[PDB]
Amino acid sequence: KPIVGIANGYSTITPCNMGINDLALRAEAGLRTAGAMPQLFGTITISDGISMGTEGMKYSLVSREVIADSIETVCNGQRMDGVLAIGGCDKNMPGAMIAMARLNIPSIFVYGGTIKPGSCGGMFTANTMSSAFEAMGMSLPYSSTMAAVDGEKADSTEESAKVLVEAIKKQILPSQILTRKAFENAIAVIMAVGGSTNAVLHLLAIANTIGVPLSLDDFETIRHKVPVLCDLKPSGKYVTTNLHAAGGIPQVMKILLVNGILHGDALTITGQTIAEVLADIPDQPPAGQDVIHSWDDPVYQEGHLAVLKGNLATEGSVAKISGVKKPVITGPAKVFESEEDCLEAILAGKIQAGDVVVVRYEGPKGGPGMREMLAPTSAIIGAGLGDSVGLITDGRFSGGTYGLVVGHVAPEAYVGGAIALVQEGDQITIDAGKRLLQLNISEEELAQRRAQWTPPQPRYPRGILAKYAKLVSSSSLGAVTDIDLF
Repeated sequence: KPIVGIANGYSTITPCNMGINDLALRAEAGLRTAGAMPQLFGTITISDGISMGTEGMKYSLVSREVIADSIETVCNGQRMDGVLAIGGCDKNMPGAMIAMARLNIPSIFVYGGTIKPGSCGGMFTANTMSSAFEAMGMSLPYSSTMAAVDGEKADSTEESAKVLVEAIKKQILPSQILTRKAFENAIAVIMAVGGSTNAVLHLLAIANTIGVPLSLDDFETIRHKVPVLCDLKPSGKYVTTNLHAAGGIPQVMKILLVNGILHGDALTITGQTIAEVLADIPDQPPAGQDVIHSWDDPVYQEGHLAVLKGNLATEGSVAKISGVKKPVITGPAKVFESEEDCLEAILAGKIQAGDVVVVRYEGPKGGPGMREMLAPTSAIIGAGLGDSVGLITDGRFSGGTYGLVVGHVAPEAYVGGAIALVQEGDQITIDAGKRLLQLNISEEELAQRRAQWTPPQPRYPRGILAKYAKLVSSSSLGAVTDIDLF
């Protein structure tokens, strides 16, 4: 008599999560007929209620940690034999996967599904992560690109429940599926579909949670070996429903397998390996569609998620180099200690062509919460400066500019990264061709500035933001909150 949890994602009623509840009954149905006793339970979410530009956004990554905590607390508390998480299209559903890695009890992830023709039609965070989850064998094939309102998604939910019951009887564990090879498989797929830069953070967090080595260097290494195969929004032309119709993630994965990238011997939740699961998929995408390009006529010849390093980011940083015409700039620094201070200066006309705008103390501890910042890139585009200024931050930017936009600068300013030592007027070089992010001062003036730097006082001495800032690690570790505590 297995006791199986159903972690029902998106349990914050709003007109946007009607469908997710329809799948929970299907999962509970499939669990009972497969011989399990389901225990349904809900987890929080804040996507579509969060106000972009204010501090609500600082709670977004925080809610990823709260979701992981809830599932781990319930599943351990209820001594469950397995758990099925239904993640809706919310930016913090990677929290369920972090919990599965922590629990290491048999698990399967059911994506709530995509919407048909905004943020859940293109390859933003949720769709990138759900596809990544399928690429790692934690979701059934085709399941990550099904539409939410479609019947095959309900059928896939029941089937996931059945497979999970088999996985409990066979003890197929997350630690056996979420291997280094599965993560390498997920990075390749994320490059091949033009996925979100947020997936870098979430994949690092899952790997550092389960105990397999993964670093930003591995993203950059795989980036050069894997072309962008899919022409997908936001950067590209099609939406997830077109990708699904053209063969979905299995077709993408099979192209990567036959062309030497994918690890075919990695295991999936059904007990079959990747190569076995893809055995009947054609080696090339169908004719008559250009959603999925062929290996020899890709959308781009290498991946789009570049890692820049240098004295300004000794641990690394992430820049999407997709629609960037000139991927180099050297300019004078304009520095801000918050998103607000930066937006204020842009609107006041204080940023000119040629500037390198630095938004610091927005990192995991500095924010706290490493919030996504949309206002700075949008305001830069409105000022007509998109193609003539660079943007760097220890936080995250959403939206592009047609210029160089760099996030995840690590070490962050709060812990004394060199980004905290930038002074107004310093020259900064952002050079994608050199994969270089550099502060153009002497090594010894940098050390003399470092000797005078003093740690700031926390913005929030108490509350959950304080608890988060106290525990959270660097973004180059995925901003996990449970490592190196003792």
